[PDB]
Amino acid sequence: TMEELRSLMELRGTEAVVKIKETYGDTEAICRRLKTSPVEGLPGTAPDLEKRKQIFGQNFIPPKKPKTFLQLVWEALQDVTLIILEIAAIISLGLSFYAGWIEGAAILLSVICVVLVTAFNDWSKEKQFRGLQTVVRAGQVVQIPVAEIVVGDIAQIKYGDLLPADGLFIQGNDLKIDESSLTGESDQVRKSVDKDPMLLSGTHVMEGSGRMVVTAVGVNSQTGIIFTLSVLQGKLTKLAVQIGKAGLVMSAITVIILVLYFTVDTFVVNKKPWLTECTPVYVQYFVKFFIIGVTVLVVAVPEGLPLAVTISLAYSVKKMMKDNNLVRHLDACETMGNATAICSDKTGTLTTNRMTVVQAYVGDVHYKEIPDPSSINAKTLELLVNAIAINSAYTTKILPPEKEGALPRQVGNKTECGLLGFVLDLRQDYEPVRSQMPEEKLYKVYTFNSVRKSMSTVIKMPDESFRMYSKGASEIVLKKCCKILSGAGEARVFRPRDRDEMVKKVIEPMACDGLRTICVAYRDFPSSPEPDWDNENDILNELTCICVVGIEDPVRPEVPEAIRKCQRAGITVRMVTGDNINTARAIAIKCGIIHPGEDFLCLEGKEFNRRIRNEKGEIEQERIDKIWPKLRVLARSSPTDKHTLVKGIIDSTHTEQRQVVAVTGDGTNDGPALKKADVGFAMGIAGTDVAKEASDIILTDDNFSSIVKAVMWGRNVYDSISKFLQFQLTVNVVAVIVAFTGACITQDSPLKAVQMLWVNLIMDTFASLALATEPPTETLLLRKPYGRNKPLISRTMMKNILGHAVYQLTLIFTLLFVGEKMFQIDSGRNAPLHSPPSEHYTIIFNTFVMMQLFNEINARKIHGERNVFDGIFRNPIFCTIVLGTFAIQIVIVQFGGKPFSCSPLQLDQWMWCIFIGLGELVWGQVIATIPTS
Ligand SMILES: Nc1ncnc2c1ncn2[C@@H]1O[C@H](COP(=O)(O)OP(=O)(O)NP(=O)(O)O)[C@@H](O)[C@H]1O
Ligand SMILES: [Ca+2]
Ligand SMILES: [Mg+2]
Repeated sequence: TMEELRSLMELRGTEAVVKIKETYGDTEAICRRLKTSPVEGLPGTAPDLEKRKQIFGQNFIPPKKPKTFLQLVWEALQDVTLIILEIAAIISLGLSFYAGWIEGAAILLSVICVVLVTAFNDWSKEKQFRGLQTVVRAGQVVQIPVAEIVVGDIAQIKYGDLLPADGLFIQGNDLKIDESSLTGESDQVRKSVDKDPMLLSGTHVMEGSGRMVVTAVGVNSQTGIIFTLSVLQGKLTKLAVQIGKAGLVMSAITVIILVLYFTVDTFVVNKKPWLTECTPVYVQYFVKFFIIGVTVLVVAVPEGLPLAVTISLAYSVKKMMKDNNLVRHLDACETMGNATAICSDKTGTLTTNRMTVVQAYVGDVHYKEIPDPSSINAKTLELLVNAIAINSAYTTKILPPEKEGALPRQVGNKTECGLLGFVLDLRQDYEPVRSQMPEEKLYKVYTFNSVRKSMSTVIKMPDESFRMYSKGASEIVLKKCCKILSGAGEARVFRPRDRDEMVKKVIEPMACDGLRTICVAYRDFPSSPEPDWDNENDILNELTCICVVGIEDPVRPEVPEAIRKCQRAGITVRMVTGDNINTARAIAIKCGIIHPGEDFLCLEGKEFNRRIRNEKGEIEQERIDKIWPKLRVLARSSPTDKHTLVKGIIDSTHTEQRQVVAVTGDGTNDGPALKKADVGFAMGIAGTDVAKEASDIILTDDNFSSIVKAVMWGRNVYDSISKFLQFQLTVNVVAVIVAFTGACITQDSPLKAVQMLWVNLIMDTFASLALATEPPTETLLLRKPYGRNKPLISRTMMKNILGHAVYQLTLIFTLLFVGEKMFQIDSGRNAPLHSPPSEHYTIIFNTFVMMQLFNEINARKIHGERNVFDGIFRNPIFCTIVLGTFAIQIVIVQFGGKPFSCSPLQLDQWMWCIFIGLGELVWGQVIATIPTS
């Protein structure tokens, strides 16, 4: 019974419609089973619906968890670089047992630090995105959070509302719903009691409005049937595989050279006969060679790059959440860095959406300020307030602020609220006028819509008389009026010459001042000759204009600076609005989108469609290629005309560089365009669920300036990866060269296995955390957007890599060769197998570590910036990582002995190594001078 009725709604056809007429009557026939408050409202008692809904079931129930922590660690364990590292560790541990174990431990100490942290991110972010994600419940004032939905509710459906649950249609006007989410057909189904009262969860309402109780709301319906049953990343992966291949080749060459050298020396040259008892010692040498190659591989493989990308993305998202940006698609964090065009709507985003009356043309006299009630003649003020109050639709009201004496809140549409505010400013009150006729004697109402741009109201209160007010848009209604009420209640004939003269004199200044012109009129019908209200053309004419009002929405305080920043950073801003061309241009001038004197083009939607379409109804992109390069303002735009623009920009090949666009579209009809744009923002506070569902990033404060932040952070992400590539790529060069030289000369590979693994831990794992959490700077907004074919390794990065590599190689080789004479500390070269560690090689290892540590500090400036120490303390992880590494290096060198192949060093050598380390900063300052070109 609780789910039996669902079978009916499964029919989806005329069979379902005839089923209710067979035995189920209507909705009211079976609603008797429960209370359901048919024509009344729920009292709101706490234990109310326990009796009706004996078993309580909510669709709010989510899945338990997509993954657990153990599963997340297992998932993160499967990466190519990590597979190579694990194989190398297994081989090292296997060969050692035949302190040889410690080397393997080092590798594992990397792998864990790579997986766990990553898993933690995938455990936290996945939670937060789940955490982020007033209801359709209707009554007297009943508005409750969206997360319960129960059977028997009275849902009021408006245009653009997303249906939260299935139901049956009671009453309404022209409800058209898109059911492509469940049927796959994008045709607008028209819902009615007689033909198709079925409503489905997840469908989007396109047109009309109405009411709904319930068909069967729950997961047992078709909703639960399904439930129960990156360019940057690719380039980084390609770079990683290239580096891995190069490292493998170098390791193979080094191993071959060492093995061949030893074999030629021991057998061919010395003529030593091979003896079986020497077989054990021999293989020891071989093992000591083989592990070296493995270590080189572990050095060359860039295991820290995926970690750096993950950390940068996660940190950027978590800090963007502070800047009023909710990120639903992670990749959209990066793409917004390369945005080169921003298409935005006027109302809401650029304007505060609070409309107040500033200018009026009452009594045939223009007033730039709201006039005193004494100045306006009698019998005109009363007519004006009556007309405004009656046309205010009786739902809009100026509610008292009640919050520290703030501005009064506006509930309904902004134009009627502005007119009501004008009435209040005239020291008149509309409440008694509304109470006199609270829809009691309201004869006929012409509902406002975007086509007519007006609304008419018929009052039969006068004795056997009809009065129609019919406020308009000052361009449709104004030309229809045939008389004008001016002076002391004098009605004079309005002629077309007077029409054009008053237009030019009065209407144009408001439009050029950024205001929107609204006309108020009224007309009286004789006694009762005929109710010829069937035709609208012959009834909406012969009006008498009372006054003309200019309504303005103030521009946001911070959007001019944001637009200036956007235009400075190479991003062009275009505005799409439904206002007339004059007001749109005047507002865009104040916003700074279009400069006063330029060749920018602003045209209406009608001529847009006419010009971009060559003969016949087809639309050609070749025509669109001419309009979009210099189209700044679009006025009287249709809901679809934005989409036609966005596509025209994205699929354009005439421009040498490709275009990445961001559309700040909010609204139900903005669904297609929002999906076409590379990054689609949606307004948060006033955004319908339809627009927010298909959005990439959500702006909580619905402000344009926050979009600028979405630029900066995005670019920051790129830079972070770049600087990591500046550090790792030099170290794995120098070491790979040094060891290779140690293969050709001294046959020793100066840096042992454990020391090279310590360097690997320094440069791969810890460096990702160190250089992947850099806070962003505003200077990132001072460069042109980066192309999508730009090389990952810029020219300055390679210059720095080569200069620092040259310095490091020179110092290391000079030390390795002449340190016996320089430090008078004896020679460590050509040391025999199983020999005590020498101080000469410990000096080399310590100097190498110190130079890498200072290269980490001086490698934070990719763009040739001289002041390296700029903003170090703004990052609290970099300093602690560097200092901890320094302390660990000290304790390893001093206390660590045979296992790490390091001997205690006196203070003099330590100070000289630190001075050589400071030499790295000196050399960086020197190399900053040399021009790149
Ligand atoms: N309550 C109203 N009664 C009569 N005319 C109205 C009313 N509200 C607005 N208008 C006029 O009719 C038009 C309807 O368009 P509307 O979508 O309300 O605003 P817009 O500014 O044109 N477009 P947009 O910027 O997207 O909000 C307005 O531009 C006014 O000229
Ligand atoms: Ca490595
Ligand atoms: Mg519109």
